[PDB]
Amino acid sequence: MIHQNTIYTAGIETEEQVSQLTERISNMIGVHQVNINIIDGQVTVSYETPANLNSIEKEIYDEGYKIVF
Ligand SMILES: [Ca+2]
Repeated sequence: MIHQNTIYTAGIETEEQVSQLTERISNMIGVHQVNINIIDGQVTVSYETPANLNSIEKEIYDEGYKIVF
């Protein structure tokens, strides 16, 4: 039911970027815990339906970042 993933991003460089993406992901319905590590690009997320990995990842991409799959 609750899923946890570490998403390995690239491109996130500033505190403002981190803040914005954190808020956007966190505010998706079903997304509970979110942490973004600016040094290593790891985005850790705990989430449930209706949120899913794909929709979280889409937000990452929409903000201009990339993901290592
Ligand atoms: Ca750069």
